[PDB]
Amino acid sequence: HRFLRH
Repeated sequence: HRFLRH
């Protein structure tokens, strides 16, 4: 996973 809230 690597879903950066941005």
